[PDB]
Amino acid sequence: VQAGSYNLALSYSVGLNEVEDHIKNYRPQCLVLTGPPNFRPALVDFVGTFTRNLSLMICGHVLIGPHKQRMPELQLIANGHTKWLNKRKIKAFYSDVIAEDLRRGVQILMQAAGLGRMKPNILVVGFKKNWQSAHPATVEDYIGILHDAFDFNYGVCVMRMREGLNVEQATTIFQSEQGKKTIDIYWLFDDGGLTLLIPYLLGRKRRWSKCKIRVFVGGQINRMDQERKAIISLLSKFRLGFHEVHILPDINQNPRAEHTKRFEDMIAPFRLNDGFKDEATVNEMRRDCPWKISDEEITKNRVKSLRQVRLNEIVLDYSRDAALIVITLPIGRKGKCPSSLYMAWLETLSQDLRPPVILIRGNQENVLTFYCQ
Amino acid sequence: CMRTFGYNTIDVVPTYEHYANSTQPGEPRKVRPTLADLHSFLPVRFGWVKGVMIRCMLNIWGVILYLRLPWITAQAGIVLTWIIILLSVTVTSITGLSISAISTNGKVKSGGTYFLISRSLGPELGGSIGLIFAFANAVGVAMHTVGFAETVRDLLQEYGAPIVDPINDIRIIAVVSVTVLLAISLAGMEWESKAQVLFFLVIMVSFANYLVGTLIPPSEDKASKGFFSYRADIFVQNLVPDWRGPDGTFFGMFEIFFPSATGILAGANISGDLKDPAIAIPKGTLMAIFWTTISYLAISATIGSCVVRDASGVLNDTVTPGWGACEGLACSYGWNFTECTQQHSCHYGLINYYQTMSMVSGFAPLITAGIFGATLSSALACLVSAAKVFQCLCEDQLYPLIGFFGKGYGKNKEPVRGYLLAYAIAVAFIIIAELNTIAPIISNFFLCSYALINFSCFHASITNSPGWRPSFQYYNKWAALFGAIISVVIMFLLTWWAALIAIGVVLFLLLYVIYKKPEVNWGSSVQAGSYNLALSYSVGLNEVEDHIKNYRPQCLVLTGPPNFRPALVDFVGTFTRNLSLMICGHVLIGPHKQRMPELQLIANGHTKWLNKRKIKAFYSDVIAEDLRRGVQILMQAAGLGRMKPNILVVGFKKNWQSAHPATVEDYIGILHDAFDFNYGVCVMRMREGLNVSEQATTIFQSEQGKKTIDIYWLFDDGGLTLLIPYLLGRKRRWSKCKIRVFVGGQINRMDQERKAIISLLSKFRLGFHEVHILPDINQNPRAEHTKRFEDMIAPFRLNDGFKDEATVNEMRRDCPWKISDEEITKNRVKSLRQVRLNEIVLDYSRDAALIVITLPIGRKGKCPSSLYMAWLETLSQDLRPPVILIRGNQENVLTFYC
Ligand SMILES: Nc1ncnc2c1ncn2[C@@H]1O[C@H](COP(=O)(O)OP(=O)(O)OP(=O)(O)O)[C@@H](O)[C@H]1O
Ligand SMILES: Nc1ncnc2c1ncn2[C@@H]1O[C@H](COP(=O)(O)OP(=O)(O)OP(=O)(O)O)[C@@H](O)[C@H]1O
Ligand SMILES: NS(=O)(=O)c1cc2c(cc1Cl)NCNS2(=O)=O
Repeated sequence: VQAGSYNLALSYSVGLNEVEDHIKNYRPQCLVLTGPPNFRPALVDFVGTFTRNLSLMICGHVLIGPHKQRMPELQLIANGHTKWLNKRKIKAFYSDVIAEDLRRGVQILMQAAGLGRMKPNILVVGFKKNWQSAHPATVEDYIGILHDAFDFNYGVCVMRMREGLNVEQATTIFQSEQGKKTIDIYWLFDDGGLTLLIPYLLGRKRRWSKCKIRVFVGGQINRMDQERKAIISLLSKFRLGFHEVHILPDINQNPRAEHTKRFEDMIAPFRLNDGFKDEATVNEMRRDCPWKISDEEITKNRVKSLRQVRLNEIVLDYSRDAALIVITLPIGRKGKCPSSLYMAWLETLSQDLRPPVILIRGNQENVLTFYCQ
Repeated sequence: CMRTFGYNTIDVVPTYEHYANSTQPGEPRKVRPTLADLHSFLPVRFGWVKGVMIRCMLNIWGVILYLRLPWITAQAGIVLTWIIILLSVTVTSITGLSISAISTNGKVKSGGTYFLISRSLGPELGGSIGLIFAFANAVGVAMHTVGFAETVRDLLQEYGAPIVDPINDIRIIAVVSVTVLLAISLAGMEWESKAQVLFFLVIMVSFANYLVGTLIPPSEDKASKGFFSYRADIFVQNLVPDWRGPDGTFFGMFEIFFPSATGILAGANISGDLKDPAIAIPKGTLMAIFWTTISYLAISATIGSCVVRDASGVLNDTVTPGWGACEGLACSYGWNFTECTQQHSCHYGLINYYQTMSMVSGFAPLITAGIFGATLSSALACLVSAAKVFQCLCEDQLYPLIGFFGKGYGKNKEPVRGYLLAYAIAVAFIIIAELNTIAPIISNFFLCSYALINFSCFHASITNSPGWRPSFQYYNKWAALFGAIISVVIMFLLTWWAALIAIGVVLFLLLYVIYKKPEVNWGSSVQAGSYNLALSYSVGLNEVEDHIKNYRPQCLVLTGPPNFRPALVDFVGTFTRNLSLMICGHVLIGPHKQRMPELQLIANGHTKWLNKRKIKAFYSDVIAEDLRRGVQILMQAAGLGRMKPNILVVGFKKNWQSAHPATVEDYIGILHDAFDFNYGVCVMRMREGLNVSEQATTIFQSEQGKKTIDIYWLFDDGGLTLLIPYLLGRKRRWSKCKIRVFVGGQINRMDQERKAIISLLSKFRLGFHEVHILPDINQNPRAEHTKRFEDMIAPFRLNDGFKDEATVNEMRRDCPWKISDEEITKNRVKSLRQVRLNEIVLDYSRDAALIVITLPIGRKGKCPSSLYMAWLETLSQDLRPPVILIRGNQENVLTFYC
């Protein structure tokens, strides 16, 4: 039995080497950063909901610290984790690596995990709920994980839940049918279509097939009808079957004074308080702490920070009771956006909700097409 | 303030232009910034009514409507006739639902049915179906024009104006009509549409004429022929069947009717001339099917409710009192057909007269015009469909010569060459003038096309790729499968030999296309299905519980660029193919760490090179500062679930003497890391080296002849040292090689004299033809070779005889490769064993195809890396044949065996 299963698996995996890649056949192959899969069952459940027998799903665990690999204990624990995953009826592969820190292990997994064409192209990581009351080095490493994911051409998906992800198996929200609630999609920027593909595949399961999908797109106050018509036409060309389209004409409006003050206080303990010197003469103080923010950087990114804090209000007043909130994840340029600022943006976009909030971002490459080549 | 969202950022908002590959009406096609830009530092068109509904409706309507349907309803009755019509309609409607679903997924271009099938199912089946469809349409035009010519000949003969003879008149009339049709079609699609609309109007007028005639009271002529206007008695009597003649069977009527009304793809074959095909094809096709079905049912019922089955046709057969004995209902209206019924010799009535529908109608010439219009419309539709489908097929370039056709022309790329080819084929088949033995073949070709359409829909639905998002959601994959299966069953039930011919042609064309390996990548359910199968079986393997009963040698071959060292890949693939996983690992030193599109292109090129050598392996490339780190990454993460490597295959670095010692340090470190990861190590050495920098040849690609494979088993590693040569010896290139095992089985393991070696060899079922014992290992080697070894190791000596163990590492802090005097004196006997074993190997295995030796192991810290490399060098040196130094994982590989 095992021999025959291995033979079939190997034959088909090798045969897949001959098949060429096409946009019509694009599949989201997810590398889920779960650690021990029983610690964060919400991530596993959510990813397996839309990945089940549709695309590759890998649960990545990084064993921090130095060790001479091998040993029978590593295999025993890997077998235990695989058994736990199988008991939950989750079609996923468990993969663990040994590295000095989380960033190195994630890099190893993103570089080597997979088999031929069956290799991940999306990174799914949980939100760092405790990023403020923690050593800034950890925050820098987390943002560096995101940066490495982008550097490898991966699509990034950040999952946030109100109570966090770290906890007979545990039961999560994604094991129960959502019902008539709505999946709210905020397609603010063109990333290729990942922001839409993930919710579309999610709604193709029986647990989310009853949810009404709402798409929110930015626009102009004097061209709302035209923008709505154009976006509806685009969605119909994609044949995604999304119900409602809303246009937000006030994303550039200045946010309330209380919320901007809250955002300012959030990054207060990361202010390097040195933004009156040349960038050349400001990296000396960052040599040991490459996470502080310089007043020049804050002055340049003020508009983007305000846009983040205002998008939070827009989401709060629209998606208060949705079953899922999908927001396009903003991109911060390397070297011009300190890890603290990126973390603050991610915290500000998703807050004060009851969030199954997903921040998605494709690699700027089309994953949808209205063509049959 | 209140300006356009996105005016103050590099990121762009979603717009249609970012996804279109067409020509931008305004300026050029805008392109969204690449991820590195944001990241990183520093022509007439037709509507659905005139384009699809009219065309499909005219295609479905044929001559059976006027000349056969009344006969079928007379023979089988109204109920059985409705059953036949409904069965045909279920088949056709399932096919239409499938085509509608397949036709709403992206934007469809010119190519009609062939385009949809090929783009949804792959070039393999698509090309064969396209060729068959084009040929079938080119012959259907001839069949329809022959029907029209036969009708014209019958009319002329009835009028007494024949030209030459019944057979030749058909030839002349058909040739002239087909020429006129060709002229009409070459004038453009506007004139073709005008002609289609004219024929539709003529058919509608014919229907109105028949309906009006069926209501007026019956005249003496009509009455004496069975027509009596709607009567409850006639309707009731005409419900049960009344079979007659050699064809009076249900299957006979079904075979007459079904192939006559199935042409539902007429509208979808001009998809390149529609405005919004995704909106017009489904609606038009389904409406056409519904309306044609309604017309068939209504005609059947009305004709069966008005005409009796038998009628003499003579006006003298009126019923009067005194003479004759009336029989049947016909004698209740004052008509006596008793004599005809008794002798069964009357030529009038629903069952005996073939033109009863024309007699009933108020003007027979209108019925004749309706027949003319139906036949000509079918011929024109077939001509246009064949031309368009063939032009698309030739555009795709799946065949070696048909490429000539397909040259579009002014404005609309009209395939004039395709029109000429179709007209030539139609004329050639008309010249025969006899097609009763060819018509079943064409019908079965159309049925094959229907089955392929249905299977395309079903396969796309079952695969469920994320790109399969049809906007028409009123289909069922199970219904599509039933439609395909029933289409094949009907094809075999009608003209089974014709069905065999059609299936054989389809298979031959598919085999040709598959062998030709077309260079088209459209994205099909077949590729998505291949991915589905791979994922499903990998997950199934993962589900199976871990157990030792399925050991396989899963090799991670460090080849760098695969074309650089093809000997390594060839050797590993020899014993890995069809048995276990093989991964070709390539490490890129690289400045920093990134993966741009160029890296993906290079990886695709390497994979293509690997697949062009018929080698079953995965190419994996990683970025690392040095080779050792890349190998660590590969050994840590490479693989998927249970299909992960457990053997490391690396080449011998013959340049270690002349190179920075840090490089040899890192090489030995790679070996030690593989050992520490519970990997099996396998070092390959050749006198010419592995780096050879179409396909380069390699000694492993050739026959080995009678040369012998020599194994020097010096340590019990679990069986890999013997597993590899055994697996190698099962191939057709190593079969003639005689395997010799020089069993120094267990040096420091209490080896048995003769019993244990033979027992283990038998348990390995290796067919070891010879077993030799070489106990002359501890013997001191010749002084010359000892001096050679001393010379090779001299440069790495640290000269630390008087220095202690505690202080030796001090000067080693920056040069850990250097040897220590105490280390030299400790690894002296074990170092001379290497030279002695080299002596033995050199004297025994000098004409062997392959040499396998146990890989020495160097203990970390107390065995300097340079000394380990020296041992490896001395062990395998001066040997012409390839040398493989192996050391198993200490895990029982005997479980691999049956
Ligand atoms: N050892 C690990 N292997 C793989 N992914 C990890 C590992 N540790 C953390 N992660 C990922 O990083 C994310 C953030 O983890 P982090 O610990 O920084 O925040 P947290 O989960 O709020 O804290 P805690 O783990 O103490 O609950 C998690 O969602 C998880 O997906
Ligand atoms: N970039 C690489 N990726 C993977 N393996 C490598 C790479 N470079 C070298 N190797 C492996 O290390 C071995 C020694 O290579 P090295 O360049 O150190 O010596 P060499 O004599 O140049 O080897 P070769 O004769 O194969 O070129 C090779 O047999 C090869 O298998
Ligand atoms: N012209 S067509 O390709 O649409 C077509 C014609 C006929 C069919 C089927 C099709 Cl798809 N079957 C019945 N004989 S037909 O009218 O020539």
